[PDB]
Amino acid sequence: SGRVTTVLLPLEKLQDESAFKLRPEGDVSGLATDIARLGQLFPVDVRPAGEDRYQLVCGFRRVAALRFLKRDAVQARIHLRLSDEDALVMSLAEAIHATPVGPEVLEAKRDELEAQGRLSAAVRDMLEKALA
Amino acid sequence: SGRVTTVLLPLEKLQDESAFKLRPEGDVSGLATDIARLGQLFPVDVRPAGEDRYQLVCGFRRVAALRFLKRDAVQARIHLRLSDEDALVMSLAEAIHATPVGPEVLEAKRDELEAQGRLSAAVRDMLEKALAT
Ligand SMILES: Nc1ccn([C@@H]2O[C@H](COP(=O)(O)OP(=O)(O)OP(=O)(O)O)[C@@H](O)[C@H]2O)c(=O)n1
Ligand SMILES: Nc1ccn([C@@H]2O[C@H](COP(=O)(O)OP(=O)(O)OP(=O)(O)O)[C@@H](O)[C@H]2O)c(=O)n1
Ligand SMILES: [Mg+2]
Ligand SMILES: [Mg+2]
Repeated sequence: SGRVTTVLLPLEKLQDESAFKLRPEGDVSGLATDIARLGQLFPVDVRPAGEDRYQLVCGFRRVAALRFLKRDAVQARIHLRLSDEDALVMSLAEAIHATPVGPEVLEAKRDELEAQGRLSAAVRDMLEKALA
Repeated sequence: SGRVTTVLLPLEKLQDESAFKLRPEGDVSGLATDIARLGQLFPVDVRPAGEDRYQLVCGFRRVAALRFLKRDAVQARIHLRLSDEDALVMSLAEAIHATPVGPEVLEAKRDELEAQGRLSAAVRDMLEKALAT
């Protein structure tokens, strides 16, 4: 039972518009380096725009990072029967309902990972560049 | 059919542990009200953790909210071949790399939707409460 399906979406099928974008992508070189390194960890959200084409609802920075890497596809969830109003609500939902993990929590986590012997070079790098 | 798959996962199939949790869930009242009204919009992330059981990697607040709705299940991505280190990385990924949308952006969106005649009462109320103190 599905209205949502996840696919490896060719970027040529994504409409070249940005109605649901909330903010400029900005510099995505750091996000792109992380995606080249680890893969794209979280799929973006799109809806059909007829014509075997799709409109981006969430994920502008991730898509911008994949274009920086000169990739031709993005992992995407396709939402069926997503109205204009419900796509607007979706585009805002992480912004409104996510609780950020503050730097105090990240520092305490780093210290605990160290006490546990779980601080790999790559995780140390990540946490310290975020805590800089 | 690759290395991740999405399921409606019974909550009783999560291990009773919190190895990858970063912070207390806190009051999930408002998140639960939103999920009751709109559905769970984004799936949580898990990995297999024994026979027919799973370990939560991302999504402790959504799981708490669903348990604060007395629901039987959570929408979940099951990650295969997710090592201990790669799960730690994934549990930190949104925290480190997600750029917040600040309230200045939310107010400017509220104002633009109004100016456009596109501001429904529902979205007005959502933006105004996010912009509440
Ligand atoms: N290797 C990585 C590193 C990060 N992420 C994800 O990239 C997202 C970046 O979040 P955000 O700053 O909100 O960017 P987008 O959602 O892509 O862009 P927008 O919010 O503007 O639509 C985070 O969810 C993070 O988990 C990812 O998919 N793969
Ligand atoms: N109706 C709603 C409203 C919110 N969300 C999601 O709930 C998540 C809340 O994020 P966060 O504060 O980080 O909580 P969790 O990820 O669930 O918990 P944790 O970060 O501690 O693992 C956001 O991604 C938001 O999009 C959702 O799925 N359905
Ligand atoms: Mg985002
Ligand atoms: Mg989270």
